[PDB]
Amino acid sequence: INTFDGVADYLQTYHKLPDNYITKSEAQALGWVASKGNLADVAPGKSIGGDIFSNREGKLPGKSGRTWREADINYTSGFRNSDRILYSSDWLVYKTTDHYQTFTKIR
Repeated sequence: INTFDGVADYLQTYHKLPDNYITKSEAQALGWVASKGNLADVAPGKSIGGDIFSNREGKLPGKSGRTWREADINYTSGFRNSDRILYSSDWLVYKTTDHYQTFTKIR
């Protein structure tokens, strides 16, 4: 699962990212090097996902005790693209296709 809907539903049902996701340190550990656009080489079928998203600019709904996490959407190979899914500790789900410039609520 790596589509906006696919993931949004999985998160709604499972309360976690599907098996194809790994955090950046996890990828790092496997030999992922951001500069070389090699994710697909060191970890086929894997996408970067599950790291804490800051929300510095207040673009996402904030609240005490609420935390935001992100995951790469539609990634297949090469450098990372611009689609991301944003999920909260209380399960709101947002999307951006513009490298986090703007967001759209999807759940």
